[PDB]
Amino acid sequence: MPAEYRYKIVMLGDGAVGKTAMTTRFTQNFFDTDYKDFAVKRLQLDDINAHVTLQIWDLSVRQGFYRGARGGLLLYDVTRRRTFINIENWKEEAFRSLQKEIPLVVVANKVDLKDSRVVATEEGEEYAKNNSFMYVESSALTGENVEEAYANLCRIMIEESKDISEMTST
Ligand SMILES: Nc1nc2c(ncn2[C@@H]2O[C@H](COP(=O)(O)OP(=O)(O)OP(O)(O)=S)[C@@H](O)[C@H]2O)c(=O)[nH]1
Ligand SMILES: [Mg+2]
Repeated sequence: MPAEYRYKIVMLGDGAVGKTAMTTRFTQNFFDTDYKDFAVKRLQLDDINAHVTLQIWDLSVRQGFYRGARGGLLLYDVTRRRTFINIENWKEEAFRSLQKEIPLVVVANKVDLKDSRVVATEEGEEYAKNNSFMYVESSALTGENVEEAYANLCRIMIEESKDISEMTST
């Protein structure tokens, strides 16, 4: 029997970066330009025999949005530089609301739009590296690395759960 884990996570980023489309791709495995507080996804991780149930929040209301979150995806649109400049503001808002740091994966979304991309891979890698965040290039449209981004976040939250278990068991 696998180990069981449950986490609330938050989708962060400016308007139209693809927060909803990424969540739809992850939970319902499709994409629709005309697709109209949280989604649920159950995910198995074979390498450690662990089962994760996720609450993926995507939206006073701000404080309830962040409360109880154990992780998040920090998205920007590689075709719009302003959305990349603002990811620091989203990180600060989350950490300030929670009054603590939570793991974040930096997600450079819409990488299928090669002809209109303005934020280079190395820029996102450097920001994530400066914050000890993982970095993922994703496309909700093609599905590229979408499941990987959530899976990597799950593994980090699991290792942090294990860290806390050991701290409480000295
Ligand atoms: N080409 C391409 N288009 C994408 C991708 N992800 C989202 N889009 C498109 O970009 C637009 C915005 O995506 P959306 O999911 O609504 O972002 P959002 O962050 O949820 O936007 P908001 O509701 O917070 S304002 C939509 O038209 C969607 O179809 C992607 O990976 N590749
Ligand atoms: Mg949305």
